[PDB]
Amino acid sequence: SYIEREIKLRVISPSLEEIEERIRNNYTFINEEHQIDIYYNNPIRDFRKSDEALRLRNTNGKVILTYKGPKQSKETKTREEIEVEVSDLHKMDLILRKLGFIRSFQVEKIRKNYKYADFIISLDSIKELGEFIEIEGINKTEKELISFVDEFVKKHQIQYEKTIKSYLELLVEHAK
Amino acid sequence: SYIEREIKLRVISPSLEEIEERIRNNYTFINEEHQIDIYYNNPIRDFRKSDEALRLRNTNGKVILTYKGPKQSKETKTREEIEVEVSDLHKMDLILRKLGFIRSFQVEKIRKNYKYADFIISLDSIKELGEFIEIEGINKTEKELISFVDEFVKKHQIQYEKTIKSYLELLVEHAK
Ligand SMILES: Nc1ncnc2c1ncn2[C@@H]1O[C@H](COP(=O)(O)OP(=O)(O)OP(=O)(O)O)[C@@H](O)[C@H]1O
Ligand SMILES: Nc1ncnc2c1ncn2[C@@H]1O[C@H](COP(=O)(O)OP(=O)(O)OP(=O)(O)O)[C@@H](O)[C@H]1O
Ligand SMILES: [Ca+2]
Ligand SMILES: [Ca+2]
Ligand SMILES: [Ca+2]
Ligand SMILES: [Ca+2]
Repeated sequence: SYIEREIKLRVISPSLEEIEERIRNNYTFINEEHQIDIYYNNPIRDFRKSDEALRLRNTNGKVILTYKGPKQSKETKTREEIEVEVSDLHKMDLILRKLGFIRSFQVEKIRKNYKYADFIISLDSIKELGEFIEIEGINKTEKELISFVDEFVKKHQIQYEKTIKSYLELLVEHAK
Repeated sequence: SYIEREIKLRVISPSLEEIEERIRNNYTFINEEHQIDIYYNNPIRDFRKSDEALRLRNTNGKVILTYKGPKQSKETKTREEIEVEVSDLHKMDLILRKLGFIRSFQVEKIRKNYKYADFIISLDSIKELGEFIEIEGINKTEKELISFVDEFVKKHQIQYEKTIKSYLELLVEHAK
């Protein structure tokens, strides 16, 4: 069991490309991920009602199966997270479909990951949604994370809007 | 999707060690596997009633998740089989437990695998059950497999008893 604690910002201004130039100076680039996500649902235990999730992710060809627990926070996306890498995405999907899970929706993004003193800054560009930033802390308190995010946006003059809604949620509303 | 077609024999005589000496001459040894299996059940879809199975296997440290479909044969264990390798057994078990599956029973064995012209001969020693042999064919018909098994037992003077019951079943009955 690992506890995911992150803050998600919708970027109002400037673009991620401009933000990338402002942080390039003192933020060490890690890698870029092309992530295709398939979310599943248990027909008897709707994860939207229990606030859970089961996700099969393809990130640069690496296949990862992820369960996420209920949100334990209102100011950050605090959740239980358990992940394993699997050998074959198709056969993992088949097993899940054979076990009775149904594919709910798909999410796709390009994520650029930067690091800074136990903080993981992710520049997210979502297909048909827009540009977001996620900051995740390694063994950091909710106050430490909230405080750093405030410093990050001020230092780089970012106009933003916080949200604990997930990309999958944002994608649903945007459809209507 | 792959179709597992195998025949399972309970060895009456001689011991596997003696059989190993008789087949050593013209059967090429592959490897020896120490397999620890955890079987799961869906509380709403008892696999014993649907004739399915979900199994998390540790074979020489390699972790494999396996779904098996219903038996499509009465003279051989003909079943649908879908497998994927996962990175961590504990976390795969946790994910399954978090998704609602319950650990049904555990099975442990030492399996010696031999090969002979598209046939996989497995010498099985089961904890608290006994000695068995399984013969599995790669793209072989039910008649081809049945016929080869008859030749195998005759050539090596094996006293046996065929069965399509699974090790997990045999283990349950043996308890009473
Ligand atoms: N129908 C649904 N089934 C399951 N989970 C859902 C569903 N709708 C929304 N969710 C939510 O999807 C969320 C995805 O979280 P998030 O938006 O952070 O994804 P992500 O940023 O791509 O993930 P990560 O940050 O781990 O890379 C979960 O946090 C979960 O509640
Ligand atoms: N409670 C149960 N839940 C799920 N499956 C069960 C259960 N009881 C019995 N089974 C059966 O367990 C069987 C195991 O098959 P088998 O005995 O060939 O195992 P194995 O020889 O160890 O497997 P493999 O041959 O793939 O290595 C399945 O074939 C399945 O029906
Ligand atoms: Ca995250
Ligand atoms: Ca996230
Ligand atoms: Ca087999
Ligand atoms: Ca078998």
